[PDB]
Amino acid sequence: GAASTNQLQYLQKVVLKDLWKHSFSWPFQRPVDAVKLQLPDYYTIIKNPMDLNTIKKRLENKYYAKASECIEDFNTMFSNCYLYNKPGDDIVLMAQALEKLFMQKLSQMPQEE
Ligand SMILES: C=CCOC(=O)C1=C(C)Nc2c(c(=O)[nH]c(=O)n2CC)[C@@H]1c1ccc(C)cc1
Repeated sequence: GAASTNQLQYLQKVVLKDLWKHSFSWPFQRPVDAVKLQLPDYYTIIKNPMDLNTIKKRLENKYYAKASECIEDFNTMFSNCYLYNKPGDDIVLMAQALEKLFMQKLSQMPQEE
């Protein structure tokens, strides 16, 4: 069947790779194991966990019909961090740096019609 939209191809081939390679990506690479990571009440507060590997697998397996739902998963990743943690926390600065890069790469995505 038809390949994914040109925007989803960009998200997979350009955006995901660039965020993964950023030096601050390591907290965001894999699903949060809150017990192992000593994060109390994480699953009570964060009802929709999301991470880069999950997004990667979704892109590789045609989970998304269009780019907006993939963009929303990247945004849930960042928002989960902002909600659970506190202003001034180093992890928040890390998420903010990845999010700034994300916005930069989205601005270079091909335009829809
Ligand atoms: C025993 C665990 C050691 O801490 C880590 O390895 C962490 C991981 C993987 N992830 C999260 C942590 C957190 O405090 N809050 C979160 O939301 N996450 C999930 C994204 C902590 C952490 C990350 C980075 C900094 C600078 C500080 C703390």
